[PDB]
Amino acid sequence: STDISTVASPLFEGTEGCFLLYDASTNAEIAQFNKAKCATQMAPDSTFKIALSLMAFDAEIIDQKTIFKWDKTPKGMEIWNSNHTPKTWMQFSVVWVSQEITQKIGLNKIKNYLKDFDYGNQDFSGDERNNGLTEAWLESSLKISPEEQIQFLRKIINHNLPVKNSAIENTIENMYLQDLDNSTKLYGKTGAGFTANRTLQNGWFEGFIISKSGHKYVFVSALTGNLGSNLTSSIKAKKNAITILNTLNL
Amino acid sequence: STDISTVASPLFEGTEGCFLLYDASTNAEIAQFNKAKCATQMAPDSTFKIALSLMAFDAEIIDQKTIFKWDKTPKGMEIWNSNHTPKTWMQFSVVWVSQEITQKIGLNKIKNYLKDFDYGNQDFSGDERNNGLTEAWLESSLKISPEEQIQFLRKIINHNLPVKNSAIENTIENMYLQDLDNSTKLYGKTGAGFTANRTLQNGWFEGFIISKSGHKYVFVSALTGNLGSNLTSSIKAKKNAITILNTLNL
Repeated sequence: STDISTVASPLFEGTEGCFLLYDASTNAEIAQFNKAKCATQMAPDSTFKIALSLMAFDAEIIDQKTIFKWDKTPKGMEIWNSNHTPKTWMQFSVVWVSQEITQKIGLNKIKNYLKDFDYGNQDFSGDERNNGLTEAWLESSLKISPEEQIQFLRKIINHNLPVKNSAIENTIENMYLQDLDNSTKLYGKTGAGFTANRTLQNGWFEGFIISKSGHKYVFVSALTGNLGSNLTSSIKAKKNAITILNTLNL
Repeated sequence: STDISTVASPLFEGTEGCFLLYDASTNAEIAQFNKAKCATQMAPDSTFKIALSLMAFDAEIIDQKTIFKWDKTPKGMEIWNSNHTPKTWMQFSVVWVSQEITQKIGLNKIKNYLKDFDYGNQDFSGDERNNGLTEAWLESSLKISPEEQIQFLRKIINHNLPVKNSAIENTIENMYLQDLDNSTKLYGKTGAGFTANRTLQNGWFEGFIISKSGHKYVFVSALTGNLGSNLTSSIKAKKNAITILNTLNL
């Protein structure tokens, strides 16, 4: 695992950052930054939509033609106040869609999926408000580390999970974002939130990259730090990931 | 037409009652009782929710999935002290939901809908207290007669109103109550209140009936009288309507 601190350190200055890049098929570490932070678990926040998408498609509760209907009540973010699809649900981190999905699947089935995915601490208890089904993955009980997310991403693209193959590929397709400088394809998902009872912000940007040659890799960019009252932790994590990926020219 | 005094008289004894049944499509009068009372305008009270439902769905401020959140303060009736849906709003005559809707739509828009609906005296000025927006339809400024309500109901089911077709059908669906003795389907809404500055009670029960053959009709059962301090005018109007409709066997 080539240490890329020389390029990553300036990008993460002012925060506790981490970056990991692994080969999809062999699990060989290609590049890393601040392994200590990489082993620390924290709320997955919206990156949990990757797992929820797998569950929703596998359970056959949604398909690519599904249209989630807005209930006309303000959700807190204007882009959330409209109808969505499985694709835009991921793109805009539409929490209310996730909540409709968890309610349909049920707590028991979610717990079973968490074991299948070996998802971090697998704690979906939430906060005594019994709000697990609606917020367990949002700066709540559920926690997972960047290292653990890497392995989860590997199992997905390698099809080493007990779920429909189509559930996996439909989820990956819905994560497509853009092509990098050298044409490498980028598929990813952001996640962000404020640490409970503190001012700190946590941020994630993780996913897959497919080189023009066809070689596949998985990556995770994460950080925790004081970035003010505006949630920009995932914007920063994503920007840093793209900068690093283009520099590595993989 | 058809005078049904023989059956209606005892049912309305002790009050000034009225009953009207018209063919939806042709406007032919099928049955009637005490036309003098039928031509008298009075506050629509909760039957106004039929109009508000049309406005809310047409303006797209509510969806069948919408959940109205109780503000946690005592409302006067225990069934109102809970969260509601567009269906239970009608079912339990939840006034606070109507008030949230009128404030969202705004006075100017309400005035335009009143013209579109040719709704009685169209007076939404209320009481001084500048409370028209939240109380005009409750034994206040707004008045409409049973004959006028019949024509409004006809325009609804015949889709002769300048509003979305879905707004009309969603409203009718939310008015469904039960099937009558011969399988005819009953859709309706109650309304009741005390006459301002008097001891009298006004009551309404109106809506649509769809025979098993598919033939549609509109009806209105209304009354005004001294029934004590317990508001039972709409309970009586509804009971009388169902008794009459079953006897007519339509």
